[PDB]
Amino acid sequence: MGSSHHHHHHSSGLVPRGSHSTWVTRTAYSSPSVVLPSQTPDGKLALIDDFREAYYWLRMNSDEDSKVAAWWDYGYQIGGMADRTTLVDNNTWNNTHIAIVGKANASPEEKSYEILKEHDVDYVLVIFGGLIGFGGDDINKFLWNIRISEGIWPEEIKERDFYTAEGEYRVDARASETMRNSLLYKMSYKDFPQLFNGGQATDRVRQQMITPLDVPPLDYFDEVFTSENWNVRIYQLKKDDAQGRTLRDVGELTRSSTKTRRSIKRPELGLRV
Repeated sequence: MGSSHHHHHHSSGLVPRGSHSTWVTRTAYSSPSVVLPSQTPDGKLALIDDFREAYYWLRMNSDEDSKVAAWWDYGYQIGGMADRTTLVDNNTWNNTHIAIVGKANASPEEKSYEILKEHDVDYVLVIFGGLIGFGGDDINKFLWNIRISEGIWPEEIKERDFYTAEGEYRVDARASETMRNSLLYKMSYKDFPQLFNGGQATDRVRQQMITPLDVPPLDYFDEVFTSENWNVRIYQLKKDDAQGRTLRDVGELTRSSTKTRRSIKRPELGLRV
C-alpha cells in the first residue's frame, strides 16, 4: 500500500558524466500504467533492457513456452542489449507476461499505480545487484556495446538526492511506517538513501513484506516481492532457500502453452527444423 505522483522528464543534451549512468539516466523510463495496450512512455530502462535480452538470449530456450526466457521476456520486447525484435516472435509469451503485471495491479485487489514501473527497474537491480541475495552479478555477459555515451545532465540524481526524508532521524515511524515502507523501497533504488524503517512498525513490515504470494495477483504482488529493493533482494535469498524457490520458475514457466514452432519446430512440423 502506498501513494505518489510527481515525476516526469526527458533526456537530451551534450554533457559529460563518466562511468555507467543508466541506473539514473535509464530509470526515467516512467510508467504510470505500463499498460502495453495504452501506456508506453519513454522506453528507457536501458541497463535493464539489455539485462533482460542478454538472459533471454543465452537462455532463450524457446519451444513456444520460453520457460527461463519468459522471466526476461518482459524486457526482451526491446532487448536494449542487441536484439529489439519487437517481441515479434515473443509477443505470444511477451504480451501475456507483460500484461499480467499490468493486469494484477489493476485487478480487483490493490489498484493500478506506478508500482508497476518501479518493479521493472527494481527487479533488474535485484537480479543484477544480488544475483540471488547480495553478491553474484559482479559482471554481465550480454549487453549493449555503446556502454555509456553521455546524455541527460545529472539533474535527476541531484534532484532525487536533494531530498532529506521526513526529518533528521526520528518520528519517521507512526502511520508513516506503512506509508514509508512502500515509499522507502521505491525511493532507495531510485534515489539511493532510504529503506531504513522507522520506529518498530516499519521494521516489522519490512521483514514480513517478503511473504509468499497470498493475494491472487501474483503478477503485481510477486513483481515487487522479488523486485521491491535491497529489502526484497536480501529476503528473496533467505525466502528462496526456505519458504519458496520456484517463485521465479513459476512466473516464467507459466508462459508455456505449445511446443515446436517458435524456433524449435522439429524438421517436419514447422518445416524449419
